[PDB]
Amino acid sequence: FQIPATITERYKVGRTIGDGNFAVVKECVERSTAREYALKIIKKSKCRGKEHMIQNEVSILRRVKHPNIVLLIEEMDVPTELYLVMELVKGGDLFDAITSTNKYTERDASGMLYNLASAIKYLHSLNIVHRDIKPENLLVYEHQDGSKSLKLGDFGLATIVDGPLYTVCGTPTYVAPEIIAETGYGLKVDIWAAGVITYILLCGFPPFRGQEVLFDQILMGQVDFPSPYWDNVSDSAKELITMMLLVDVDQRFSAVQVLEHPWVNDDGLPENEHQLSVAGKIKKHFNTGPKPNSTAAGVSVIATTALDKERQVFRRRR
Repeated sequence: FQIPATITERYKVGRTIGDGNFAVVKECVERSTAREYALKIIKKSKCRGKEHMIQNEVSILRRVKHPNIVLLIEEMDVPTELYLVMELVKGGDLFDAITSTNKYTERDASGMLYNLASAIKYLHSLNIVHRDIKPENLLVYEHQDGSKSLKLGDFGLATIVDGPLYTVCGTPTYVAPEIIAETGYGLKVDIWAAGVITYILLCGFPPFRGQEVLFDQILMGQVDFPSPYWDNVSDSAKELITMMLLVDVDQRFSAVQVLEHPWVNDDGLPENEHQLSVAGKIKKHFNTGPKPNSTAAGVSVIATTALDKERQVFRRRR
């Protein structure tokens, strides 16, 4: 790679941190600020014929400015490659945000859902559906006071909604019913995914576990709060998740209605005295990504592109 002068003059590019089928990720420290970013290099020879899938992702990243999102800092376009300076979030993913968190309570989970719901609200205001909201795409941004804020990344499936979508995209665990049914879906699939995540935040395992049995569970949308894991969980929290996981799209909460819900709106409702023994269930059901502040932390989100995306949901044909 012959990095353009414009980049190397203001950024000191270092080692290759990550790699992909269509993208390479390198170290990238801004010289003036000494702030650490990620230099995403896309070989244009690989994206030919499918320019739109890359270009549509970038044009979205170009527009979205929100603290709870992995932002595109700068882009340098040359005939042979596309350069993208991306935010390098090193605090680990959502599962690490639970594990690393001692004295983990309902206030912590509610705080994370606020960051998530806020980001979704911002996207939906621009008529952008993410379609890939999952713990692996929620990186942790650690502040100087020790507090944490989530940042939604991987816009490889993101798209503008002009009407009902029908492409069966997404991870089976977090996919909404209307996607599975192929009856037409829109923005509120992000709410469903966020609802699945919220359920995991409070007990450490998905609401729908069941492959075909899983799809049937999602389609029916019957949320169970089994004992004793949900006994000491607030009813307001269980009420919220119920409204986020409604099969009826119109009844299902919007991003606003989630943020306006007491358990999210009022920062006094969430329990902060009694902890949530969730760490045990996370390891049992989910994988563990790169260690926080490791070399490969938050790199996977940047290493991937829209061309790396594939269908995963396959019902037994009716």
